[PDB]
Amino acid sequence: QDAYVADVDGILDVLRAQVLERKPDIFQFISKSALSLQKCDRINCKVKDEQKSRALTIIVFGASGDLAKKKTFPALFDLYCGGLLPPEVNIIGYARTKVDDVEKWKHETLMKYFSNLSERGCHAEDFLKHISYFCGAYDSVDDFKRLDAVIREKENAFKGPEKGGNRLFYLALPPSVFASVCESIHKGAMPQEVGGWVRVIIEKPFGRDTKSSAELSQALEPFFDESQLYRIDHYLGKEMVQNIITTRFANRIFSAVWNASNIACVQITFKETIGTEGRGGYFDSIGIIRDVMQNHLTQILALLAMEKPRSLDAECIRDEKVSVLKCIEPITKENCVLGQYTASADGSIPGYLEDVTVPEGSTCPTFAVMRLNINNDRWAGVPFILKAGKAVEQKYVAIRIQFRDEVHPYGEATQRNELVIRAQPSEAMYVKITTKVPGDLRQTHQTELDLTYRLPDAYESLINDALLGNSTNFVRKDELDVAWRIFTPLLHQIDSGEIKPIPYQAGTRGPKEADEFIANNGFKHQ
Amino acid sequence: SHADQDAYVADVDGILDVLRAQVLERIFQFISKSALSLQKDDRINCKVKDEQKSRALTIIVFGASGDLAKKKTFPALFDLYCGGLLPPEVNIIGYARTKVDDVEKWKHETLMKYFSNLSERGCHAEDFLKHISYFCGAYDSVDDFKRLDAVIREKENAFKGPEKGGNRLFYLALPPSVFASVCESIHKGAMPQEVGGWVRVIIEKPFGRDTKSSAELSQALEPFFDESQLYRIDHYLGKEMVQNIITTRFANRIFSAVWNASNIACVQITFKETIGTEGRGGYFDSIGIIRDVMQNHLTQILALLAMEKPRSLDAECIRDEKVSVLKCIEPITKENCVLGQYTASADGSIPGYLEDVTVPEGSTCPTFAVMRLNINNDRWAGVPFILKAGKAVEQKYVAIRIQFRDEVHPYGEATQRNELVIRAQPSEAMYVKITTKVPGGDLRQTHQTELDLTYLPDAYESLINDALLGNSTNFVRKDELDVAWRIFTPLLHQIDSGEIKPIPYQAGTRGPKEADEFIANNGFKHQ
Amino acid sequence: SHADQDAYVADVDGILDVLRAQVLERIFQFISKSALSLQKDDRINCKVKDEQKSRALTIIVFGASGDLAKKKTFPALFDLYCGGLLPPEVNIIGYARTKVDDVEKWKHETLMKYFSNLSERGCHAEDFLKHISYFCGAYDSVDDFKRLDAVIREKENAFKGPEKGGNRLFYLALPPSVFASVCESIHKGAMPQEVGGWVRVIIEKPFGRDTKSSAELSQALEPFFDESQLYRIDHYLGKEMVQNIITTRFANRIFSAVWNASNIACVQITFKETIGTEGRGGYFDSIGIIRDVMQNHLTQILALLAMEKPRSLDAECIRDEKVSVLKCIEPITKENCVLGQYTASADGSIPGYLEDVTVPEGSTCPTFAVMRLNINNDRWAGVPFILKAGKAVEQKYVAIRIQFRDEVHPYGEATQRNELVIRAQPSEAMYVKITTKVPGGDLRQTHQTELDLTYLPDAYESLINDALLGNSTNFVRKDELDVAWRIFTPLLHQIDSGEIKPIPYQAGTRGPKEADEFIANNGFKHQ
Repeated sequence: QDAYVADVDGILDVLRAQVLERKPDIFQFISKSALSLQKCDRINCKVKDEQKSRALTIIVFGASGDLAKKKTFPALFDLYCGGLLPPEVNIIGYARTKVDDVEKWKHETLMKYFSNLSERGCHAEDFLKHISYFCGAYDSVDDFKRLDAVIREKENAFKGPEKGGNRLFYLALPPSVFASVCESIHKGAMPQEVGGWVRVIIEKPFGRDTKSSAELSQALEPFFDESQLYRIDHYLGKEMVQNIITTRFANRIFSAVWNASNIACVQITFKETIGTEGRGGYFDSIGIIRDVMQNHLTQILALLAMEKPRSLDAECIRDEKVSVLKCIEPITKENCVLGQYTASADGSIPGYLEDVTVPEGSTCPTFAVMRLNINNDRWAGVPFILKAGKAVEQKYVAIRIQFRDEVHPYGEATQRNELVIRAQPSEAMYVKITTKVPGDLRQTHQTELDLTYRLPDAYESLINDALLGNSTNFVRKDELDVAWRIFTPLLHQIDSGEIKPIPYQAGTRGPKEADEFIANNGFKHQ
Repeated sequence: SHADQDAYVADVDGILDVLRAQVLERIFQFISKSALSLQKDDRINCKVKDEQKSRALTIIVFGASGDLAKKKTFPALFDLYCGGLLPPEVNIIGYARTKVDDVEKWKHETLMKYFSNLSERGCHAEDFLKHISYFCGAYDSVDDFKRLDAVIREKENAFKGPEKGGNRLFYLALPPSVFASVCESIHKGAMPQEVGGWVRVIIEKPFGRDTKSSAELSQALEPFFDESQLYRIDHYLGKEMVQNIITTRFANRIFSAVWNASNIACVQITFKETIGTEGRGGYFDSIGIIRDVMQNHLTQILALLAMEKPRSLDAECIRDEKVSVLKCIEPITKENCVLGQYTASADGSIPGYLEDVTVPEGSTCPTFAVMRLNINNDRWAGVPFILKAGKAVEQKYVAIRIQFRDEVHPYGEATQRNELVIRAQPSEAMYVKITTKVPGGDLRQTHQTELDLTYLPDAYESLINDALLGNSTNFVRKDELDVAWRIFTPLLHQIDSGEIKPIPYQAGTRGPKEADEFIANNGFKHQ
Repeated sequence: SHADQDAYVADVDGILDVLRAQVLERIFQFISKSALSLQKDDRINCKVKDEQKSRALTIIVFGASGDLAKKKTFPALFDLYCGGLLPPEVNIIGYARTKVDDVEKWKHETLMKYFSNLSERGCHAEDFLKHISYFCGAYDSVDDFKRLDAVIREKENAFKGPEKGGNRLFYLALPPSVFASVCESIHKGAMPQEVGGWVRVIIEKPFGRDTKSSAELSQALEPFFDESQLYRIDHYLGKEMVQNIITTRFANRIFSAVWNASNIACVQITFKETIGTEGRGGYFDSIGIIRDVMQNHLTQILALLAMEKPRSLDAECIRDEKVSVLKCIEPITKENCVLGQYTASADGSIPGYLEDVTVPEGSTCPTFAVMRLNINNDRWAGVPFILKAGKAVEQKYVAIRIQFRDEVHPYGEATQRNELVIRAQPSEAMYVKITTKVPGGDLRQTHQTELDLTYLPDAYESLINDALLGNSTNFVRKDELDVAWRIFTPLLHQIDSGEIKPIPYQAGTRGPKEADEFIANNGFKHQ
């Protein structure tokens, strides 16, 4: 083995490069990079006794679609491998296209997208056995009755104590067919009277403005109520929400500074390096604000800014999400800077307008910075900045709370404290403070305190949440309405051409004007 | 309301800053005019400073043959040398009454025995002695100090550097009874040359034993040396702890905003030793635990911890703040004080306090004290402050512990009181206890976690260093000292008048069970 | 401080060495455990290698009838043969589209005309042709490459040596537009046999003309060949100069310690030719002097000269270092660039650049460029780096010149700036200029002396050799190439957008007077 002399040398070569980049004050850095450089098992079932007590069926509508096959089904697979699905779980992919060989479909359409991880891949065949294919319409009651019978079949065979069955319907569909699917389920394939709940996950967009969103909510409410309805936002992780709620509400120190008299500004940032990737045509209808800001970032804001919930029960948290959103003034055009990406320097990302499926003269924003004003006692005069961008300089999602400076007495020997909650590209939560350096008090150091102590990922966390019936991280009907009332005037102004996106090059941070806007609305760089 | 007090201070400071920004471009009457108008809208690496190596320096250790000087002061100067913080042309003169013949054998047999043997310093011992002279004199003869003056000028004019004259630190490693005469002596004829040089005088505890005694000494010294020159030293107050107290709080909005009645449930400052007093009733019995470390050591720590915000980090600004907060403290009452005196350890290895030839039989002198102070101001009213000191207890510990109020809602028993600890002994440590989420998934599944806020000459050494650098922060000012004595003297009288009595406790225990009951009855909740 | 950076690297490297010394006696987790614990303390003489003559080798020169291949590549392989650095069983196949009948007349009339006539090689010409075959094919038909594959295996299985299979160097002497298809073709069915053999592919400039164009090619080739296999060749970078740059510095404390901001006043890399472009506006006018030799040739020289210390002489370690330093370079600005275009010589023998049928009338294309780069890192911040390239100038020269800061004190005008020169053209030379005493007797009587640090296939030939030996050092890696393009592309855009303009200079002069003013205004002092 003269290839043992080699591989360890490469290991060392990597450690070397890590330390010379970071430049620690070195033994301990090597120690904690060696362990980050490492970082046929039976599935132990981690499911509650209520979950194993009744049959479960999960029906994914749109099963051969890109969302369902690249995201939903792999997610369910991960949950299965993690023991978070009951042992006798039934999953049915429902789609409109006839399939000769369902077993081929399973291998070719689903297994292809399963995590090729060693400790996952060897469960794939066992997982496929829990999956059926079902071919039907999304609007024909008789097809749902035929579905109902296929399910009752599996339910009534359940090797377990309670009768009937729980049914989770995942609508991996365009919003245009939701009303008809829901009506079809109502009439055709609700759970057996003998026992079981019905839950329905629906995907964005939830309309594109107050009116359209309300119309869609009125179209669904006669069939499913807010205990049954689960408007999923894929990006909102369990781990970041615990960061937002526990760190603050369980602690006097953080509770006491979480307000107007101690906070200079709050910024919620969503950054990706990817562009639209050929699908510009679809995005051109939606734009960055509707895509992630009115939904994802606003739910983050809500959770960050809410008053204290009467309890940690899901609907109490949702009540407070609603109340704080109700205090937010509609965003004005003057508090909004738009961007539209041009080609990256290496051309790996063609310009947004180079996409043939984007119509000539498109003014669609791929980037947006804006300021929200929360008019209540806790937040009055505190700038909340939402920032979202495609084809910018890195992949990143974080909350940055910047606290007011203590001018006296440290002056320039201190700077504003920050609390950062990051979810991407990895989870971190930390406070920047100034501390002494180990004669003069004026000699100080900015330091970062880590507050953060294979778990499921954000999307998997939400599906698990829906299976356990925890509504916390899902936008409720009333919450949604209020969110649309924050953004809709701005969207009208943008659709009437009153704001124009500034071109930025893909791979850069975005328009210089967006950074100046942040610095003009209460943020200091230091 | 708590937020408005801090806001009022921050407004005033902001107004003064814009006056400052104007009145630094071309007089009292410009303040008033701008006021109306604002309304309308190995080898010693030398680390020493330039000024330090720019003029000559003589350190005179008076009483140089006494225990304090040879076992503490000179070894401490030795460490500053090794750590490269003495100027390279440093002159050091031990002054004392005994006449000596072989100066070099004195440096070796009286001084060197007590230097640091550690191998990182062993090398430097002989180097450091080249800087030391001996001088034989009394502490009252004007003659001797004129003789000293000539010897100093000899060494000063020999300095090979730009500025003339010489700076002089007079260190009185002496009994306080002689401070007044030595100081008058230095005034009459051993002050620095007219051409240039500061003078500074380090004096040693005790600084009296009550309000009256302490003020006599202050009146005695103040004709000769002012508060920019006098340095009343406390061996135990270290730089590292002082910075932890001031910086961590005042540089940071997060801590500053919670440093008050509205957020803090209770505060304890603790000084604990396993050692007793054996064979030192000679000093201790007259002094007691309260005068030994509580009136002087714990109270300066308190002052630094409780003070309002100083406008800058200038030393006298900080000291102004120490004085103002001390003035808000009610004189300690006998109703708020639990005393102890130690007896022999259960195991019978450590002898009791009274079991000592040098201790008056039947002595009532406390080796232990726990007390509650009330700070009557907007920031602190109602907040229990507990001072605790004890000899011959279970462990050697010195720490501040701040206990914050619970957020009962909505985590309940899934959370508990945040704390902040600043420890100096047995080692430096500063942390906050807070409650965090655990990954893997109910909101009420929580952990306690201690955040480490942490990012070298010892305490004593760094005080000598600050005095060389001309920094008064950690030294008790005349006014400050008076107020502290007024806080403690009435209780000390009630103690001498027998009105409260020490409870016995076996050496090696926590102390009197009543002390812990006292603490828990004064707002502290055990974690 | 400069000494501490180097010391930090040398410490880290020393720690990794003691880990290496341990972890070579019986796993990542042993690094962490050892980390905590370290803290607590005439005839062709065959010169070829054994591995080289141990398995079969086929060199396939694609585009074998093109000018590059017949006038350069094959004569270069011929010289390697004569110098005894081709394996003795070497198979060489020229591949091309024209069908040929008399293979032997092709070798003589298309190839041999251009071999070296020199009498030391004349003898070997016919010898070398026995190793050459012809193959007629296209660059996209999977068929032809399956046919080639069979022909190669024929020659490979016929090898009279120990190891089976055969190593294959594919040389694409082709226009870059066909690189992608030829590479896919080789992937689909002409890779080396499964049993054994490496594959390597030499590709020829241009490697795009900007960041975008270059990255397209990289993405195009990377599905089929990785960076251990691809060899982007630069005909002009010679072994002898590369070793002068790396060894002279990194093997020697004396040079290593002075290779930084604290010691170096300014650095110029110069590429100068007397020849012009006459009758080659066909390539040049689209390219310009900056893309021709500066983005590619001068910048690799810069990278090698400016890089931080690699942990070893392993090729990819050196390349890692080239990339890191290139990443520290600010994109060149139009404010830091002086351009020229040549006109007819004063004597009227050489015609101007625009005086050529193959050159767009009114062309603005630079034949000359001087520019300042800023390298923003601890080692180089503030140090002027000047790149200079020019066609039709006064002499044929290629050299690095490092100018060190004066020691003004105490020799004054009896000394001047030390320099280090590494010259490759018109001949190899490496020297330092320093100031020495003269014998016979004042200390200020001094001389300048040039110390000669000096102690064979040409540049191009030695690159083909390195590729046969599997050494990537002097070849631009994919990441490296991208960064270089990012340094030059924004300036190239400002040039194409007309924002700066070339100054005319008569062929045979130094170039534009403004260029020399520029240089002297960027830290260089004439000796």
